[PDB]
Amino acid sequence: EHWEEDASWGPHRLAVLVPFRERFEELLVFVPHMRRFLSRKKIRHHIYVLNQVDHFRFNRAALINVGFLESSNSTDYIAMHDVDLLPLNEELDYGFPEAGPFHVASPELHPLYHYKTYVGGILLLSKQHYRLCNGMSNRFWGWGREDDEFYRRIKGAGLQLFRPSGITTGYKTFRHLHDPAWRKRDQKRIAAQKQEQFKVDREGGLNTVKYHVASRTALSVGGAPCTVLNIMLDCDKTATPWCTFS
Ligand SMILES: O=c1ccn([C@@H]2O[C@H](COP(=O)(O)OP(=O)(O)O)[C@@H](O)[C@H]2O)c(=O)[nH]1
Ligand SMILES: [Mn+2]
Repeated sequence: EHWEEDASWGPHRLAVLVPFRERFEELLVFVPHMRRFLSRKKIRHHIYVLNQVDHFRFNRAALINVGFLESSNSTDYIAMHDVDLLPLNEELDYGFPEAGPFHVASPELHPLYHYKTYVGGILLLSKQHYRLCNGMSNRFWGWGREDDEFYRRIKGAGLQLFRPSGITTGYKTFRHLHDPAWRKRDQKRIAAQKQEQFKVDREGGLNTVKYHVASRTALSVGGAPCTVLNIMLDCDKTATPWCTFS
Protein backbone atom coordinates (compact mmCIF):
# COMPACT_ATOMS: atom_id res chain seq x y z
CA GLU A 1 0.00 0.00 0.00
CA HIS A 2 1.91 3.02 1.39
CA TRP A 3 5.17 2.08 -0.31
CA GLU A 4 5.50 1.73 -4.04
CA GLU A 5 7.36 -1.61 -4.02
CA ASP A 6 7.74 -4.99 -5.66
CA ALA A 7 8.92 -8.16 -3.84
CA SER A 8 12.10 -8.31 -5.95
CA TRP A 9 13.33 -4.82 -5.04
CA GLY A 10 16.05 -4.15 -2.47
CA PRO A 11 14.47 -3.70 1.00
CA HIS A 12 15.41 -0.02 1.62
CA ARG A 13 12.45 2.36 1.64
CA LEU A 14 13.09 5.89 0.46
CA ALA A 15 11.03 8.84 1.71
CA VAL A 16 11.14 11.55 -0.92
CA LEU A 17 10.91 14.79 1.11
CA VAL A 18 9.82 17.60 -1.16
CA PRO A 19 9.91 21.21 0.21
CA PHE A 20 6.85 22.93 -1.21
CA ARG A 21 4.84 26.12 -1.55
CA GLU A 22 3.05 27.27 -4.68
CA ARG A 23 4.82 25.27 -7.41
CA PHE A 24 1.72 23.55 -8.81
CA GLU A 25 2.81 23.29 -12.44
CA GLU A 26 6.07 21.75 -11.28
CA LEU A 27 4.34 19.32 -8.88
CA LEU A 28 2.18 18.02 -11.76
CA VAL A 29 5.26 17.02 -13.72
CA PHE A 30 7.41 15.97 -10.73
CA VAL A 31 5.26 13.31 -9.06
CA PRO A 32 4.72 10.95 -12.01
CA HIS A 33 8.25 11.63 -13.21
CA MET A 34 9.65 10.40 -9.90
CA ARG A 35 7.27 7.44 -9.74
CA ARG A 36 8.47 6.35 -13.17
CA PHE A 37 12.15 7.08 -12.42
CA LEU A 38 12.26 5.34 -9.03
CA SER A 39 10.20 2.38 -10.22
CA ARG A 40 12.47 1.62 -13.17
CA LYS A 41 15.42 1.74 -10.71
CA LYS A 42 13.52 -0.61 -8.41
CA ILE A 43 13.50 1.63 -5.34
CA ARG A 44 10.81 1.30 -2.67
CA HIS A 45 9.46 4.83 -2.21
CA HIS A 46 6.81 7.26 -1.06
CA ILE A 47 6.66 10.94 -1.89
CA TYR A 48 5.90 13.53 0.79
CA VAL A 49 4.93 16.99 -0.41
CA LEU A 50 5.86 19.28 2.46
CA ASN A 51 3.51 22.23 1.93
CA GLN A 52 4.34 25.39 3.90
CA VAL A 53 0.94 26.94 4.70
CA ASP A 54 1.91 29.49 7.35
CA HIS A 55 2.59 32.96 6.02
CA PHE A 56 6.26 33.13 7.01
CA ARG A 57 8.99 33.20 4.36
CA PHE A 58 9.82 29.90 2.72
CA ASN A 59 11.84 27.63 4.98
CA ARG A 60 13.20 24.69 2.94
CA ALA A 61 15.34 23.26 5.75
CA ALA A 62 12.68 23.41 8.46
CA LEU A 63 10.26 21.65 6.13
CA ILE A 64 12.73 18.85 5.45
CA ASN A 65 13.05 18.46 9.22
CA VAL A 66 9.24 18.17 9.51
CA GLY A 67 9.02 15.58 6.71
CA PHE A 68 11.73 13.53 8.44
CA LEU A 69 9.62 13.47 11.63
CA GLU A 70 6.30 12.98 9.87
CA SER A 71 7.24 10.22 7.39
CA SER A 72 6.43 6.55 7.86
CA ASN A 73 8.38 5.14 10.79
CA SER A 74 9.46 2.33 8.47
CA THR A 75 11.37 4.53 5.97
CA ASP A 76 15.08 3.68 5.93
CA TYR A 77 16.28 6.78 4.14
CA ILE A 78 15.33 10.19 2.84
CA ALA A 79 15.94 12.29 -0.26
CA MET A 80 15.43 15.98 0.28
CA HIS A 81 14.40 16.76 -3.28
CA ASP A 82 13.61 20.08 -4.94
CA VAL A 83 10.28 19.87 -6.84
CA ASP A 84 11.65 21.37 -10.04
CA LEU A 85 14.83 19.34 -10.42
CA LEU A 86 14.09 16.19 -12.40
CA PRO A 87 16.74 13.48 -12.83
CA LEU A 88 17.17 12.51 -16.50
CA ASN A 89 19.98 10.02 -16.00
CA GLU A 90 19.20 6.64 -14.45
CA GLU A 91 22.85 6.14 -13.53
CA LEU A 92 22.32 8.42 -10.51
CA ASP A 93 22.52 6.55 -7.22
CA TYR A 94 19.18 6.91 -5.47
CA GLY A 95 19.93 3.72 -3.59
CA PHE A 96 20.51 3.49 0.15
CA PRO A 97 23.45 5.82 1.00
CA GLU A 98 25.11 3.48 3.47
CA ALA A 99 28.68 4.83 3.53
CA GLY A 100 27.55 8.44 3.96
CA PRO A 101 25.27 11.16 2.57
CA PHE A 102 24.94 11.09 -1.21
CA HIS A 103 24.52 14.36 -3.05
CA VAL A 104 22.73 13.66 -6.31
CA ALA A 105 22.66 17.27 -7.63
CA SER A 106 26.47 17.51 -7.64
CA PRO A 107 28.17 20.87 -8.48
CA GLU A 108 29.67 19.03 -11.47
CA LEU A 109 26.17 18.36 -12.79
CA HIS A 110 23.97 21.12 -11.39
CA PRO A 111 22.91 23.81 -13.91
CA LEU A 112 23.53 26.86 -11.66
CA TYR A 113 25.66 26.00 -8.64
CA HIS A 114 29.19 24.73 -9.08
CA TYR A 115 31.13 25.29 -5.85
CA LYS A 116 32.77 22.40 -3.96
CA THR A 117 30.58 22.41 -0.87
CA TYR A 118 27.23 22.92 -2.61
CA VAL A 119 24.80 20.30 -1.25
CA GLY A 120 21.51 21.79 -2.51
CA GLY A 121 18.87 20.40 -4.86
CA ILE A 122 18.81 16.67 -4.13
CA LEU A 123 20.64 15.13 -1.17
CA LEU A 124 20.17 11.67 0.31
CA LEU A 125 20.80 10.38 3.83
CA SER A 126 20.06 7.30 5.89
CA LYS A 127 17.81 8.06 8.82
CA GLN A 128 20.69 7.37 11.22
CA HIS A 129 23.02 9.82 9.44
CA TYR A 130 20.36 12.56 9.37
CA ARG A 131 19.78 12.19 13.12
CA LEU A 132 23.54 12.25 13.74
CA CYS A 133 23.56 15.77 12.23
CA ASN A 134 20.48 16.67 14.21
CA GLY A 135 18.91 17.33 10.81
CA MET A 136 19.01 20.77 9.25
CA SER A 137 18.92 24.23 10.83
CA ASN A 138 15.53 25.87 11.39
CA ARG A 139 16.93 29.40 11.33
CA PHE A 140 16.96 30.00 7.55
CA TRP A 141 13.92 31.85 6.20
CA GLY A 142 13.99 32.80 2.51
CA TRP A 143 16.42 31.61 -0.16
CA GLY A 144 20.05 30.81 0.72
CA ARG A 145 22.58 29.25 3.09
CA GLU A 146 20.51 26.43 4.67
CA ASP A 147 22.42 23.92 2.52
CA ASP A 148 25.85 25.47 3.12
CA GLU A 149 25.09 25.19 6.82
CA PHE A 150 23.96 21.54 6.57
CA TYR A 151 27.22 20.78 4.78
CA ARG A 152 28.99 21.98 7.92
CA ARG A 153 26.79 19.74 10.05
CA ILE A 154 27.81 16.77 7.86
CA LYS A 155 31.51 17.60 7.99
CA GLY A 156 31.35 18.38 11.73
CA ALA A 157 29.71 15.04 12.41
CA GLY A 158 32.56 13.31 10.56
CA LEU A 159 30.27 11.99 7.83
CA GLN A 160 31.75 11.48 4.35
CA LEU A 161 29.91 13.11 1.45
CA PHE A 162 29.53 11.18 -1.78
CA ARG A 163 28.75 12.36 -5.30
CA PRO A 164 27.97 10.65 -8.65
CA SER A 165 31.04 9.43 -10.59
CA GLY A 166 31.33 8.70 -14.30
CA ILE A 167 28.24 10.69 -15.17
CA THR A 168 28.58 11.96 -18.73
CA THR A 169 25.42 14.06 -19.22
CA GLY A 170 27.01 17.04 -17.48
CA TYR A 171 24.72 20.06 -17.25
CA LYS A 172 21.93 18.11 -18.95
CA THR A 173 21.73 15.58 -16.11
CA PHE A 174 18.69 17.35 -14.67
CA ARG A 175 15.81 19.31 -16.06
CA HIS A 176 15.66 22.49 -13.98
CA LEU A 177 12.26 23.96 -14.91
CA HIS A 178 12.67 27.26 -13.11
CA ASP A 179 12.02 30.58 -14.81
CA PRO A 180 13.85 33.12 -12.65
CA ALA A 181 11.27 35.78 -13.68
CA TRP A 182 8.12 33.79 -12.81
CA ARG A 183 9.65 31.97 -9.83
CA LYS A 184 11.47 34.81 -8.06
CA ARG A 185 13.95 33.75 -5.40
CA ASP A 186 13.33 35.42 -2.08
CA GLN A 187 16.96 36.54 -1.57
CA LYS A 188 16.61 39.72 0.49
CA ARG A 189 18.70 39.79 3.68
CA ILE A 190 16.57 41.58 6.31
CA ALA A 191 18.87 43.38 8.80
CA ALA A 192 20.65 40.89 11.10
CA GLN A 193 19.83 38.04 8.69
CA LYS A 194 22.87 39.02 6.62
CA GLN A 195 25.01 38.04 9.64
CA GLU A 196 23.34 34.96 11.13
CA GLN A 197 23.38 33.19 7.74
CA PHE A 198 27.07 32.24 8.04
CA LYS A 199 27.07 31.70 11.84
CA VAL A 200 27.98 28.46 13.64
CA ASP A 201 24.56 27.29 14.92
CA ARG A 202 25.39 24.92 17.82
CA GLU A 203 21.99 24.39 19.45
CA GLY A 204 19.08 23.48 17.18
CA GLY A 205 17.62 21.45 14.34
CA LEU A 206 15.73 18.18 14.14
CA ASN A 207 15.19 18.21 17.91
CA THR A 208 13.86 21.78 18.25
CA VAL A 209 11.64 22.23 15.19
CA LYS A 210 8.37 23.98 16.11
CA TYR A 211 5.37 23.22 13.91
CA HIS A 212 2.12 21.40 13.50
CA VAL A 213 0.52 19.52 10.62
CA ALA A 214 -2.76 21.25 9.73
CA SER A 215 -3.96 18.65 7.30
CA ARG A 216 -2.72 15.54 5.58
CA THR A 217 -4.17 14.75 2.16
CA ALA A 218 -3.77 11.80 -0.21
CA LEU A 219 -3.13 13.16 -3.68
CA SER A 220 -2.84 11.28 -6.93
CA VAL A 221 -1.24 13.05 -9.89
CA GLY A 222 -1.94 11.27 -13.14
CA GLY A 223 -1.89 7.88 -11.46
CA ALA A 224 1.16 8.66 -9.28
CA PRO A 225 0.25 8.97 -5.59
CA CYS A 226 1.78 11.20 -2.90
CA THR A 227 1.04 12.57 0.54
CA VAL A 228 0.64 16.32 0.97
CA LEU A 229 1.45 17.52 4.48
CA ASN A 230 0.04 20.98 5.25
CA ILE A 231 2.68 22.33 7.57
CA MET A 232 2.38 25.34 9.89
CA LEU A 233 5.91 26.31 10.95
CA ASP A 234 6.21 28.34 14.15
CA CYS A 235 8.50 31.37 14.24
CA ASP A 236 10.15 32.74 17.36
CA LYS A 237 10.30 36.30 16.07
CA THR A 238 12.87 37.17 18.75
CA ALA A 239 15.51 34.69 17.55
CA THR A 240 14.84 35.13 13.81
CA PRO A 241 12.94 38.36 12.96
CA TRP A 242 13.73 37.80 9.27
CA CYS A 243 11.02 35.13 9.16
CA THR A 244 8.21 37.56 8.42
CA PHE A 245 7.17 39.85 5.59
CA SER A 246 6.97 37.65 2.43
O1 LIG B 1 8.59 29.56 -2.71
C1 LIG B 1 9.16 28.48 -2.77
C2 LIG B 1 10.55 28.37 -2.64
C3 LIG B 1 11.14 27.12 -2.88
N1 LIG B 1 10.36 25.99 -2.93
C4 LIG B 1 10.98 24.64 -2.99
O2 LIG B 1 12.36 24.67 -2.67
C5 LIG B 1 13.14 24.29 -3.80
C6 LIG B 1 14.37 25.20 -3.88
O3 LIG B 1 13.98 26.53 -4.20
P1 LIG B 1 14.56 27.19 -5.55
O4 LIG B 1 14.18 26.32 -6.70
O5 LIG B 1 14.08 28.58 -5.70
O6 LIG B 1 16.16 27.16 -5.35
P2 LIG B 1 17.23 27.10 -6.55
O7 LIG B 1 16.56 27.01 -7.87
O8 LIG B 1 18.05 28.34 -6.46
O9 LIG B 1 18.10 25.91 -6.41
C7 LIG B 1 12.19 24.43 -4.99
O10 LIG B 1 12.48 23.62 -6.10
C8 LIG B 1 10.89 24.02 -4.37
O11 LIG B 1 10.82 22.62 -4.20
C9 LIG B 1 8.98 26.12 -3.04
O12 LIG B 1 8.26 25.15 -3.21
N2 LIG B 1 8.38 27.36 -2.97
MN1 LIG C 1 15.01 25.83 -8.57
